[PDB]
Amino acid sequence: MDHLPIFCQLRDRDCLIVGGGDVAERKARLLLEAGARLTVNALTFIPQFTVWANEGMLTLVEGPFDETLLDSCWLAIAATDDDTVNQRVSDAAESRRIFCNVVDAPKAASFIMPSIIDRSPLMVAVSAGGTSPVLARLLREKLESLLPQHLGQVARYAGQLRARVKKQFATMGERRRFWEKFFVNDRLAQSLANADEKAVNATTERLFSEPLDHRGEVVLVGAGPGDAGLLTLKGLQQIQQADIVVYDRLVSDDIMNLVRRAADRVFVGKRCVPQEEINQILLREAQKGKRVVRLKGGDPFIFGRGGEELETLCHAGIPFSVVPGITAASGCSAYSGIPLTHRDYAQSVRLVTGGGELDWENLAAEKQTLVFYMGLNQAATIQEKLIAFGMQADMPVALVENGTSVKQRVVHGVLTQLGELAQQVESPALIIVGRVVALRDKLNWFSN
Amino acid sequence: MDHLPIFCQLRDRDCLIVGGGDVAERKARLLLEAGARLTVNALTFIPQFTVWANEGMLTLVEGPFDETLLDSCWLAIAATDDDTVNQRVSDAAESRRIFCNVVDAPKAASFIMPSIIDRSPLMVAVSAGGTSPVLARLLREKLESLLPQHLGQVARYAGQLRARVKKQFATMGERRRFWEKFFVNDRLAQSLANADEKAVNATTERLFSEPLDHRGEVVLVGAGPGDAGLLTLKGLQQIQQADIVVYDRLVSDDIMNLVRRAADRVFVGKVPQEEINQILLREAQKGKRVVRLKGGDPFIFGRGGEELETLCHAGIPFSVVPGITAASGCSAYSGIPLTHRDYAQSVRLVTGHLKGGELDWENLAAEKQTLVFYMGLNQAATIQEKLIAFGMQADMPVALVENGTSVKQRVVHGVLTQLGELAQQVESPALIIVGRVVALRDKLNWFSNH
Ligand SMILES: Nc1ncnc2c1ncn2[C@@H]1O[C@H](CSCC[C@H](N)C(=O)O)[C@@H](O)[C@H]1O
Ligand SMILES: Nc1ncnc2c1ncn2[C@@H]1O[C@H](CSCC[C@H](N)C(=O)O)[C@@H](O)[C@H]1O
Ligand SMILES: [Cl-]
Ligand SMILES: [Cl-]
Repeated sequence: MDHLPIFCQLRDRDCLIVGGGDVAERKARLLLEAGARLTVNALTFIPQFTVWANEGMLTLVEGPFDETLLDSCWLAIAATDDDTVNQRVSDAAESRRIFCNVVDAPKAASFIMPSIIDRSPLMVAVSAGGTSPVLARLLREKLESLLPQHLGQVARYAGQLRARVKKQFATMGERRRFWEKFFVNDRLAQSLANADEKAVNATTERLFSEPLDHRGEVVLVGAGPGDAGLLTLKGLQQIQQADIVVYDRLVSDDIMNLVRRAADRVFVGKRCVPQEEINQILLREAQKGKRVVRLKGGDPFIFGRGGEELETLCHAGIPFSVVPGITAASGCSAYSGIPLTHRDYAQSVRLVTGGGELDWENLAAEKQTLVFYMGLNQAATIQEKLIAFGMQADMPVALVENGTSVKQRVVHGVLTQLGELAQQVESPALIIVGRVVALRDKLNWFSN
Repeated sequence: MDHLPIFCQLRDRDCLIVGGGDVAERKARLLLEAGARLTVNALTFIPQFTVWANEGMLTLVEGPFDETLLDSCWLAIAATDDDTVNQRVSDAAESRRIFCNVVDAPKAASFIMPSIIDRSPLMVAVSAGGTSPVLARLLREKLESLLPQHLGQVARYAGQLRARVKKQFATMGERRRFWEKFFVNDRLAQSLANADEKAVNATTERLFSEPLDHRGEVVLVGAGPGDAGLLTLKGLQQIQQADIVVYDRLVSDDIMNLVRRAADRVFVGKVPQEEINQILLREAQKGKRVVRLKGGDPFIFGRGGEELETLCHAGIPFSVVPGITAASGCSAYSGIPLTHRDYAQSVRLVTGHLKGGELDWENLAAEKQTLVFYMGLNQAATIQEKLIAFGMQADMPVALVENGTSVKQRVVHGVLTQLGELAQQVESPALIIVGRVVALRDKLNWFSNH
């Protein structure tokens, strides 16, 4: 153990920063966030410091380092470019037994500032003693994605329920299992963050009244179009807490590798499976008291039949929520260099599927970006109908297969080639029609 | 934040523990492992303090509390079962500006001792400030299974290489690129764990020999519509690594809280477009990792294309991270699915703000679609008038979602003949949704009613 981590209470304690540039501004913001009573001593200050000074959030002392500014200080930070000044600061702090950090020389003085993940009152700190700040960042990154943004409010509320938990749950083991489902309960975290004090109370007594091993809910999670980096933080957090994950073929294998190892997996994709068995599967797993994640390709509410699955759950009294995902159109647009809107090119974007028939007159109108989902089989018809209803023959068209994935393929041309272009791709694929398609020559940054 | 975590260097620094029982023993063990010069002042001591005193590892002072023992100290710990004594210690420490922990009273005095995961020199500390020891324990145990034990040897080797990296690589960008490759080479980690110095040396020499991509870059990142949990994993990695983040009014404060503290932030709010272009260009040509952070999705009414065209003209590399557009976010969080079993064949994302141009109202009035108007609040009265005049039924359900996905989300709803009036009950940023799917809110709304 090279350093001892301690969590300091800085509120209304005098602290000194020496320096007044960008580096000192970052440290000053951190200490202000911690509630420090801050003096900043520098030869010159960048504008952010004078702003804070007139707002009375700190004190500025312009001029050379004055060691007597340390006389009632609890922490000192030397944040200048000048090794000689930093050494004067760290020597003066050391003689007064004030913990001191030199930003550009972590091993020079008496404390190191770690990477911080703030979920107050819950806090996580990572440091490798100045050996490995890039590693500390890589870990901080990971932890940021894993810790829900509102976990702190849950932690405060947990403190208030401690006495109730121990009187209800006689044993440490039973308590532990309660806390485990308490700290992952989604409606609790969201009710707390929304100040929905009635929803807090309803979730709170469902947690005390339901059987200890029951934690039944359903979360519809949008997996995005393929690239595992396009999952949301919340979607990752939910699949890390699932007892059961129900997924189909349009959820990428890369996404499924992020699923909690101990979660049961139920594949409902087509290896011809109707929708009602899926609705039933979700119903029964949740009634078992399990935490069910329904993982869907893209966004659950865009041609995903997500509403159909939730209506099944609504009458049965099963709590549910929805985590939106990147729909295929947004993902393919970004990864093929084809923005769905651009300047004057398109006043609107239409997301359309390939009883009833498409309004071909409507689809042919100018100033649109058309995006066809599940439309490959209708591709030759789309070419002839658009041409037959007045869309200009030179209108650019593109097809994007397996968008955002490492096997993405993008074919392109003009509308008179559309039916022939669709031959060269297979599902899952998008058809994009409109002037924005021509922008791919400049904006394609991904590799085909 | 409730506390500021700091990692203190205690070697040869005087510390004091008051108390001589099991609690004091556990804190003493930590301070001794950190190299502190430790005095323990207590009326009685459990036997482990004798063993340590006999080995010369600390000093015992048997007796009541001696305030003067704090005189040379950097830290103090009150670890008695006597709350009156503990408060005398914390008062004496306070007067001397000595950080002090009262073990049985986390909210009193001036520092808390966190739970520690040791991968020395790598260390992770976790605490809930006494509010929930169970949460800290559960987190501590999960982080423990997440951090491989090889990490300590990797970090130790990195520390040994730091002098060489500084001498061989002139710029900050080059050194960062070296470290990013160093810390994810699994073979190097295994070779360190096996004490295989030939393999360590071979991989190391190859790593120092690789060229580094000296170029700055611009990443367009979609922040999503507000809820910080809706940022993508890749988007988070971009803003946790960026040198500069250029952001707008429509990027929520909670998203900005995920931008790493070391990045410079540049607010381009109220700034015309080609002035933003100029900022991105200037910073990227200086070799920085630039993120342009935009509300929602960058390629849906974001002007994301114009920015990228300027960079392509200048030879600057760029990429795009899509985000959750306002339509998808407000859909999920208001309980209004954008499509549903032949309620809606089609979704139309439309701007309500054009460059003498006018929308194709015949087209927008078509049946069996969901209309979503972006920046249409000021035009809501005209939208109602035109949709009615081109045949949309007067009772078509409509909803307006203000600050969708945030804790301040407000939803108002009604029928098309109320759209102009409903719009005066909300302010920007708001989305207008028109379509039969709006009626599904009563059965699918899970978020709140504000
Ligand atoms: N990675 C991908 N690349 C191109 N198209 C995709 C795709 N993933 C899904 N799609 C499209 O979506 C259709 C299935 S409908 C499901 C759509 C999904 N809810 C979403 O939001 O994207 C496929 O036929 C295909 O047209
Ligand atoms: N959180 C939010 N709630 C409601 N509407 C929002 C919103 N965030 C953005 N918008 C809408 O988006 C408009 C700006 S245009 C920018 C849209 C963004 N690129 C996206 O993909 O969503 C605003 O006028 C408002 O209509
Ligand atoms: Cl480090
Ligand atoms: Cl705690």
